[PDB]
Amino acid sequence: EVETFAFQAEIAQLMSLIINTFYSNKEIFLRELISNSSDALDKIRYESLTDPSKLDSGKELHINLIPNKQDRTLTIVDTGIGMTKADLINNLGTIAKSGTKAFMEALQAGADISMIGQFGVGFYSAYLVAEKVTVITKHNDDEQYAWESSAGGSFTVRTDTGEPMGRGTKVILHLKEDQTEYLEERRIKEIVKKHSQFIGYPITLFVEK
Ligand SMILES: Cc1ccc(-c2ccn(CC(=O)O)n2)cc1
Repeated sequence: EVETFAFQAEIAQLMSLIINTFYSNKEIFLRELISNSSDALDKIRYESLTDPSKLDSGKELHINLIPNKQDRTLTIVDTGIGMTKADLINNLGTIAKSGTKAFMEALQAGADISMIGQFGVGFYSAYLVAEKVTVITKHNDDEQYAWESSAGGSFTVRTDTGEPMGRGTKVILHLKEDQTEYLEERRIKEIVKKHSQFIGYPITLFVEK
């Protein structure tokens, strides 16, 4: 049972700008997704300070980067707070309508796409490199869900029957054909060292057979 939703017009406009603007510095998508994971991990950590049972769904707070050249996917996994179904539908837990408004004003007033995270909509930078994004998520207060979008104005949400996650979020980037450098170990390591050196959770880059 799959539900299909229209993006709000402002979010569809954001996504088309990300996909269509000529902008070479695409590697910042990974910094933005790692930053979102860190924020989600901070949230569950804070809740656990007054209620240890919040970690019954998993005590480890970490970020995993999983490249898969056969599937042409890069997956970013975190064990943060996760998202409810309502969060997924409401722009993956963001205030994306107001954030987009500000971001697009900044772009006309000098800024560039790399600054997207300052507007709370850094998730959508995934579309710099991915033709399709799948988000699998599990929040303590809800069931496990899969969100997916290839842009084009719509997204889907369904209950996820796949491998149970415990708690957190998995962002699966189905990479564009010309963006496979982001599956190479040395390239990922370079990006993490350049942009994510001060993230306060372990970031493990998985290797492939
Ligand atoms: C990730 C990203 C990439 C591009 C933009 C952006 C902003 C304004 N434009 C179009 C223009 O050049 O006027 N494109 C925003 C975010």
